[PDB]
Amino acid sequence: DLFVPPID
Repeated sequence: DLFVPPID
C-alpha cells in the first residue's frame, strides 16, 4: 500500500 517502491 506504498507509493514508492510501488508494492503493498
